[PDB]
Order: sequence, then C-alpha cells, then structure tokens
Amino acid sequence: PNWELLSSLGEYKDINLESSNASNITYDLEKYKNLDEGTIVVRFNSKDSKIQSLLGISNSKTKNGYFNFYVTNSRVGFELRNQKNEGNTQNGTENLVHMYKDVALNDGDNTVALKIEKNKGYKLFLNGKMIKEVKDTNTKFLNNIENLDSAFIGKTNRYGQSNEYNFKGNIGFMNIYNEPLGDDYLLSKTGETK
Ligand SMILES: CC(=O)N[C@H]1[C@H]([C@H](O)[C@H](O)CO)O[C@@](O[C@@H]2[C@@H](O)[C@H](O)O[C@H](CO)[C@@H]2O)(C(=O)O)C[C@@H]1O
Ligand SMILES: [Ca+2]
Ligand SMILES: [Ca+2]
Ligand SMILES: [Ca+2]
Repeated sequence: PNWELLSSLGEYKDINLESSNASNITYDLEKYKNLDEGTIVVRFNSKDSKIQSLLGISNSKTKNGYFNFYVTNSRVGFELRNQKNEGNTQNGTENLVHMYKDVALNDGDNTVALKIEKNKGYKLFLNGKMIKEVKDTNTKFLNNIENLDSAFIGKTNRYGQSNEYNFKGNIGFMNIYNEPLGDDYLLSKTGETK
C-alpha cells in the first residue's frame, strides 16, 4: 500500500516566468535521469496558448532527446523522445511516448499531475480529475533517454534552433516523487484548483 506521507524527491516553489526566463535545475539532474517511474505535480498559470514546458529534461546536444511535460491553453500532456545522433540532424530519433488530453483550463491557477507506474502505465490528473490513462506493461521514462544533461522548469533545452517551448506565466509549485503516488492523493491535491 501507498505511503500515507512520502517526502518529495524534488521540491520547487514560486517560479516567476513572466519574462520566460526558465529556471535551471540541472543541479538536481542526477536524481531524475535514471527514473523508470515517479510522480510530478505542478501548480501553474500560463498567459499563452502555445505548447509550453512545465518541466523539460533533455540531452541538450540533440534536437530530440528529451522529456517535456507540457501545457497549452486547452491541452496537457507529455512527450518522451530519444535521439542517438547529436547536432544538426533528425537522424537517430526515437519517438517513444506522446500522451495528451484536450481539456478546459482555468484562467488562473491550474494543478496537474503525471503519474508513472513502472510496467503498469501512465495517468494524467488535472484540477481534481483523472483525465487520461494509458495502460502499458512495458513503460519508458527518463531512464530511456540517452545522455541527459539538462533539467529546466519552464522550457526544454534542445540543440540549436529547436523549439524550447518557453513557458510564460508563473509556476506556483512543482513536486517530483520517486514513486507513483495514490490516485486518491492526486485527485485531492490537484483538486485544490477544481
Ligand atoms: C508537443 C509537440 O507537439 N511537440 C512537437 C513539436 C511541436 O508541435 C512544435 O515545435 C510546436 O510548435 O514539433 C516537433 O517537430 C517539429 C516539426 O513540427 C517541424 O516541422 O520541424 C521541426 C524541425 O525543424 C520540428 O521537427 C519538434 O519541435 O521537434 C515535434 C514535437 O513532437
Ligand atoms: Ca492564465
Ligand atoms: Ca511500452
Ligand atoms: Ca539549447
């Protein structure tokens, strides 16, 4: 059974992205880069409609080796991609997971969670609802991307002129956990901005 109380692996607060100056958390990369499962919970308030990274963990030497937990004004999701060749090329790209849900967002604060349970599947939660489940008996996550070297709150650091999905607005908090938390907890917690 689930821990009633589990400390976060990563905890970040009050991230001002009103100028899209993304917050560099590569100092914590070691704690995430080999994760096969976990939970990410984010309270956020965007001011744009474009695809924007809540959390971007990447091999900045490639265009397409990254994890991008993102939102728009009408969608939340994540992509997980790997790339075997560095620099200015599309070569060696493996598009591993794209999971998303079209959904109504609040004008102000919203709260989203991504839960990954190793070899069970992935769940997205938003504003007190479990909005999308993808079952998967052979899951992939950060451990599957080669040569990760950057983590940011508010963008994904990619090679050259790639789209970094710069978030504009503020992120009130981000908690990352090494384990998949209970649906009950995530329904209540994301439910704070119902
Ligand atoms: C979440 C998502 O859809 N991500 C896409 C990304 C975005 O659709 C786009 O950057 C938002 O503007 O598009 C990616 O593929 C790009 C192609 O759409 C474009 O034709 O060519 C680009 C290369 O110069 C790029 O390959 C991307 O930015 O990598 C694919 C990604 O999953
Ligand atoms: Ca907003
Ligand atoms: Ca799979
Ligand atoms: Ca870059």
